[PDB]
Parts: sequence; structure tokens; C-alpha cells
Amino acid sequence: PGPPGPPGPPGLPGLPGPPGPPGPPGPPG
Amino acid sequence: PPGPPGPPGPPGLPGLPGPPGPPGPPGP
Amino acid sequence: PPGPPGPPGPPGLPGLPGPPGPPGPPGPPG
Repeated sequence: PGPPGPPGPPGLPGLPGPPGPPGPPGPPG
Repeated sequence: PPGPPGPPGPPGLPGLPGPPGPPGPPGP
Repeated sequence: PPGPPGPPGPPGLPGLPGPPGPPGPPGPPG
């Protein structure tokens, strides 16, 4: 037949990353 | 004539880890 | 005579960054 068609659409964006690291300990008591 | 378009591509990479959390509560 | 389908698209964009982490632990005792 003729040549292959064009590439498909780009994929969807990736999942979001995981939560960030825990924050620092709070101020002294 | 040319073939149909291909299917959609794979999902992108997972995103980066989030920002650090805020400081914790005051201590005892 | 339509030829074969094209290849799969390229991979998507990188995802968004995650949310902020949790609050830190409570501070040192006095």
C-alpha cells in the first residue's frame, strides 16, 4: 500500500512526584 | 495513500519530589 | 491502499512536582 502513517500523539503527562521530605523539628520548648 | 496516525505515546516520567514540609510544632 | 498505522507517539511530559512534605516533628523539650 502506501507508507506508514505519522507518529501518534504524544503521551499524557506523568504522575506527580511523591510528597517532599518532612520538615525540620519545631522550635525548642 | 499514507497510513493512519499511530496511537498515543506512553505517559511521561513521574514528577520530582515535592518541597520540604514546614517546621514542626514547638517542643515540650 | 492506505499503508500501516504510524508508530506510537513519543512519551509525555514529566509530571508535576509532588506536594510539600508534612510538618516536622515537635521540637526538643526544654
